[PDB]
Amino acid sequence: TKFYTDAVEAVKDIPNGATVLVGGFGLCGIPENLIGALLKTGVKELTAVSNNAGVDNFGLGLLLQSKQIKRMISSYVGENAEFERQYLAGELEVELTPQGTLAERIRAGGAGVPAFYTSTGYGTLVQEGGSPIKYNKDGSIAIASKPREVREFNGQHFILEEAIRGDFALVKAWKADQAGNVTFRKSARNFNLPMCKAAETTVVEVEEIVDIGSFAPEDIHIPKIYVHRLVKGEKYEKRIERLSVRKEEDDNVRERIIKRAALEFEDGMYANLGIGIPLLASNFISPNMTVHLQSENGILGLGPYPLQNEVDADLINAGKETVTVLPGASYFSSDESFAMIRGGHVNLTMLGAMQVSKYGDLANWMIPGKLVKGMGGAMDLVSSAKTKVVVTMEHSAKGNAHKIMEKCTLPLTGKQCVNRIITEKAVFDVDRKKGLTLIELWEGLTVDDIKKSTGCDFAVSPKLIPMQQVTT
Amino acid sequence: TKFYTDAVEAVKDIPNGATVLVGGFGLCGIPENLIGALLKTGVKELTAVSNNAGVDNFGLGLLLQSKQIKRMISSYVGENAEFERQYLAGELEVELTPQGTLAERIRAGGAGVPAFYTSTGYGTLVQEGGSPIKYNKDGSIAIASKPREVREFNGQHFILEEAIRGDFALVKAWKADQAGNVTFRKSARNFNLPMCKAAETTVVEVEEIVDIGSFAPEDIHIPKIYVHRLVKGEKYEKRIERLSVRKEEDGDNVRERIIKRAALEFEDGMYANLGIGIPLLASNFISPNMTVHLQSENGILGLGPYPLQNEVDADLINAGKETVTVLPGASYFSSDESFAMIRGGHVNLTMLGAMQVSKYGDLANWMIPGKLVKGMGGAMDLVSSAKTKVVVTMEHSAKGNAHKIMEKCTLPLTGKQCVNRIITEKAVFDVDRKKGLTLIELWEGLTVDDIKKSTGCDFAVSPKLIPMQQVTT
Repeated sequence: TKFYTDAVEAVKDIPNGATVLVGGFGLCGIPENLIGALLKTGVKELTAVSNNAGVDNFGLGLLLQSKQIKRMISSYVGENAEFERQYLAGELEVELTPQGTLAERIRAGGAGVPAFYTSTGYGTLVQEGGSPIKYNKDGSIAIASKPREVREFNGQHFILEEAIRGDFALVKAWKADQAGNVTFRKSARNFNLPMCKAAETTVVEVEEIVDIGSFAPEDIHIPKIYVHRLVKGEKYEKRIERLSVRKEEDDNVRERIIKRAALEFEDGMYANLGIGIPLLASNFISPNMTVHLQSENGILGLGPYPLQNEVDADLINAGKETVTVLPGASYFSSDESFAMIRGGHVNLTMLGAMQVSKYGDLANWMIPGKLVKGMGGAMDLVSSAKTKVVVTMEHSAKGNAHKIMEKCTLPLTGKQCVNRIITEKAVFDVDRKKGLTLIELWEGLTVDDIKKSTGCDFAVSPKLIPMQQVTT
Repeated sequence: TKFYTDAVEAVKDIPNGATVLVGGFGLCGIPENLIGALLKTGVKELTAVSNNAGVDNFGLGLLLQSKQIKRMISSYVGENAEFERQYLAGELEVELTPQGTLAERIRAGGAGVPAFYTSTGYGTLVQEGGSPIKYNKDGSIAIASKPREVREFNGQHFILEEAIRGDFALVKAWKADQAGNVTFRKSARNFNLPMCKAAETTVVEVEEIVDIGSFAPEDIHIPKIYVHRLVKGEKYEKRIERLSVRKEEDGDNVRERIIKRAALEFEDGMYANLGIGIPLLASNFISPNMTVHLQSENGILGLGPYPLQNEVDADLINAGKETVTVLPGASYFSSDESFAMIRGGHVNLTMLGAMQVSKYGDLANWMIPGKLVKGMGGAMDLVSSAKTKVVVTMEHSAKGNAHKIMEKCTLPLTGKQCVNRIITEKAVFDVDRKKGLTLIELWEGLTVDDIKKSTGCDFAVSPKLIPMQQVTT
């Protein structure tokens, strides 16, 4: 490992048009010093593979303000006006890539694997092609993503994804011993670890340089062999995107859904809760019951929002909110996180949606010409059969428009992957083959009421009960 | 995580004919209590995917003595007489699998990846099929391995390997907190970590159960979510296969020459992987003012010298299964990581022995039909990346001056066009995938003609040919 004193000196040779890997989830664990060094360097036309676009005024956003980037390969690009700005206006090429696939591809880039099969994205724009890579001053598409090959294994369909590896990697880490061994703190690991292995030249910036022997050999997250260039960051502003604190002393259609979704929790289960209703549902989990919450950005065992003195920029949930962690929790890289999810190790995946098909098709990541912020990890989260996925959403849309239907209108997140639907009016069990059946009806409504608020037809369970709730 | 008091109670429901993953490298980090439980259970006709066959009287060997296994999926099956007797007799089916692909396949099994591409094995029996899975008395092949699909990416050839995942996994670990979080000690990790994620039901036996909060969250090796059943081992005999100690006060001629010349391949700050024998002995001559980092396939970076009497530890051994030491700033990692590292070409130099080397770099060092069938270990992965310089160290010729270097190898290949340099006691050849060999060093006393009649292929003579170098200093 070659040590540097100056960040610029370390990235000084990145060529224009180079493919650069940039670690960090949101603003957590981002290489702010190395990114600042690229501003001075002025290198341009970069194809930056990064999970997110940071924020307007910080993180990868800075390189966007300076127009130093031509290609973005990310999973979620929200909360960045200058970005979606450049994206929509056709000033930037973007390859919306499912988070899980992004992590695996990068790992493949460093493990000698040119390509691999994954079910994430099948039956989606990712697999079929047509995803907008570059617009041209119009909703019209200048450059559309291309189809991924499809092959089936053991009766399921998978698509071929090729390894990603850059010329350089800008990873952020916590500590480094004088030999070059690197470790990461809390959820700041995410993409930094895998990216540290998939680039010709790896550049790591650490908060502290400790001497050899400080780390237990079994506990080195990234062995020195992967750290080509190291430098201690000069300035760390611990920028926090969303501050969510709680005090130690704490509508209707939504209250109903939340209280019903809360009943999906079982003792000892592992669940991944999407932003909003599903996450709020966890608040009603019986204190005598214990559920383990997994966070896509690399966490297992997330707790409540932090108290004033618990806020830590290195610990946030998938929604970019400052979080806490319960005892016996654990941290892991993004490739790990998605190996876990993709492998169906999570018991329950609850998330919102805009439309659900009769047989389980899901749509919750894109509204053509109005919502193109990326799919995040949604496509991976519903990619396995060994994982029960239930969507929590209002029964019908603005003006009583069907949300549940024969076929979705909006681009899919995945085919036949929803197992259960929970609205404020009903609860449907959904099956890939026989369709959806009603198993719970809200007190006051009738099968007819549901009949005229559901785009398609459905069976009625002979054991149909009034929809349940749980304030206790 | 469900905790058990009895090992038997934990593996009680493994069905006959089940596919069971069994952790451990050699006798390091093997689940001896769970294996003992299967002896009592008596479950039979198992397909055991394990890196090795342990030894005759211990490890997976025990399950072989009791004939409880019908299929072995391993990378190296040596040091087990009962094993080969069964294999040669045709009573045991074996799928010799390259160590690196064995690790990747298992990880794929737990990460939702049905299949992936790797260059390990291309141009080999693994890729073209024909590897002996099951013999019949007379010595022929009853069941031969089948070909892996070939596809090229960015100008290189790769083969398709499918994920491996069992019904059960018997992994050995160091500690577990009361929540179920597991950690591994030294090189005892190897296959235990990845296997703990690729089975319907995972059973982990630990040396000790600590309470929650004992582990730093970012340092938990296997999160509780993967540990289905946990039990504390009742008996651990820290069995050591090969004791190698050194005293704090310390080959022939043709062997000394090669070693002293191979020692000159070391450069300051490089990362190297040294095969057993000459390449490893060469490391002994590394200038003390020079620092080289030694990689160990079983999951180690920064190997040191053999341990002193009070340093011997069954959890720390090299690829050759010898008890080893570790230098400061060293690190430990799983077998899948170890091979991601190797396969990704992160190691600078790979030195290993060989039986035959082709004119363009083909290598043969894992199988002699009907005389040496112990598996390729990690040899096929170690020479699979273009980025890693691979040099073979071997005696120039065989008995009766039979050629070792030639146009095409006779013995089954370890890899095609992968050797970059050959070092014998007579010469040093630089080898190129296209332009063949190039003599660059000649030993004092021999002539190009001498080399001409001890080499089976043409070779160019470098205009800067120097007398072969040595280094006692």
